[PDB]
Amino acid sequence: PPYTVVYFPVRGRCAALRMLLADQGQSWKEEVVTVETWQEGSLKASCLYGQLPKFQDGDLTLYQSNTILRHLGRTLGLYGKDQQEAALVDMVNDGVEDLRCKYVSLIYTNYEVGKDDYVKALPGQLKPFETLLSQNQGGKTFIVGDQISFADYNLLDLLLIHEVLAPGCLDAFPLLSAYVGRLSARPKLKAFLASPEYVNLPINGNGKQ
Amino acid sequence: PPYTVVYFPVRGRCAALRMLLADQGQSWKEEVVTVETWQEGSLKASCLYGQLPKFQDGDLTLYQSNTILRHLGRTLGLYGKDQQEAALVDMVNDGVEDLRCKYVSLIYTNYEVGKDDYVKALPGQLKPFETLLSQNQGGKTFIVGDQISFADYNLLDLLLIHEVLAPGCLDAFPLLSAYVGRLSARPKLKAFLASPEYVNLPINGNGKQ
Ligand SMILES: N[C@@H](CCC(=O)N[C@@H](CSCCN(CCCl)c1ccc(CCCC(=O)O)cc1)C(=O)NCC(=O)O)C(=O)O
Ligand SMILES: N[C@@H](CCC(=O)N[C@@H](CSCCN(CCCl)c1ccc(CCCC(=O)O)cc1)C(=O)NCC(=O)O)C(=O)O
Ligand SMILES: [Ca+2]
Ligand SMILES: [Ca+2]
Ligand SMILES: [Cl-]
Ligand SMILES: [Cl-]
Repeated sequence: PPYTVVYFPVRGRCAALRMLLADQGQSWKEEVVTVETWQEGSLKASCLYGQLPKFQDGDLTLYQSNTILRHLGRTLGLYGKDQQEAALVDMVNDGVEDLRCKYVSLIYTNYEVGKDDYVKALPGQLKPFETLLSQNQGGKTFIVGDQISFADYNLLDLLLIHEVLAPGCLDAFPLLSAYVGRLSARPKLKAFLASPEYVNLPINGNGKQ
Repeated sequence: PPYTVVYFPVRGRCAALRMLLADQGQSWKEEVVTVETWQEGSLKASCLYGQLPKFQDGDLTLYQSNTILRHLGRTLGLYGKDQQEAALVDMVNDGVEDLRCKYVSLIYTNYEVGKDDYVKALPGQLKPFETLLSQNQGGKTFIVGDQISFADYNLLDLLLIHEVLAPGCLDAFPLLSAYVGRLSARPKLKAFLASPEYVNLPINGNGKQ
């Protein structure tokens, strides 16, 4: 497992998986796809769904951001202690994914006019993750069970990008707020989040956040 | 039965998990939610993400259609023979989910105006699945490896509904065509697709398909 991440110079759908790799002490290569390389058409045509990210783990080539996360989850032991927890881990991640889709649609298709409506709906969209925490060790460990899972990284990223979109959207949610604090303070992750590798990438591709 | 499906009276996002359960010889209870019951609001408020399907495996309550699929996939041994195969199964399922989201958006939000453009784009959206079949034992077995996985049931449902949307769409895709006929002829699944519990539900909820 030498790891490669093939993606545009943005945080987007590689942010969570980079946080996970960094926090887990994994080494990886960034293969940075410029607008020129994409436009030439060869790489795109070679991608299974015509999209990035693309990921290489030794001879295994993957596509789909959530597939990469589950693969890393499965192979690094970040997927709950048993089948019951693995199911709850999926349920969290599929929740994160649904909101990310709504986030991305707002960003890339309807930012100015749509933002009011999005932000009005946001407390209701965040509340389920507070609920999950309230029911797992009083919100003191992780989103599921007593160890970190790939869903924590993806939820973390969703929370961070939403604090940028709507400053203080976590204020009503003490468990969520504390959780962001705790996970962000994990020493290797902390270092990664403060690094120009992360800080100097835009969240999205169109200047909007 | 240990399993309960809680859903609207439609095939929709439950059609794949039902085929999976039937094909695997499992019993489950259908609990049907009517629009009136839904509009009352109390069931909706109790749902983690304000949506159906809801699934019960004993006291384990799940939301998210793909979470249900992955959970049954793990529990019933339909998730590849190893970690590399599990990753490829996720890759298929995430591709299936992406096209399902586009399909659902056509059906409920843009059917009249959008159908022609959608059908125009469809071969390009299906071809990745033909590609995967072509690279796995000549398309003669499953989507991944040599045993059925949860992603097969999902992919089958996606193919079935697209043959309803655009009859003959699989004429361009010999391996996908043979694949649909082959899985549909599996004796338990054949009986299930023939049965009233399947046939007497509409694909979607608004009269369009
Ligand atoms: N289900 C998939 C979704 C994958 C997905 O949506 N990928 C898209 C979205 S990726 C991020 C958006 N994007 C592509 C816009 Cl077409 C993009 C973002 C930033 C840059 C670079 C701009 C920054 C800079 O130049 O400084 C270029 C493209 C993609 O590949 N788009 C390109 C294409 O389809 O040809 C998954 O989860 O991986
Ligand atoms: N990420 C989730 C997505 C789940 C999802 O989109 N579910 C929706 C869509 S479910 C299918 C469409 N639908 C609900 C739209 Cl109101 C629906 C379909 C058929 C009927 C038939 C009613 C017949 C009767 O009442 O007798 C009614 C509603 C839902 O629960 N909507 C209700 C709501 O948000 O209030 C997953 O993958 O499971
Ligand atoms: Ca590089
Ligand atoms: Ca662990
Ligand atoms: Cl994105
Ligand atoms: Cl649906």
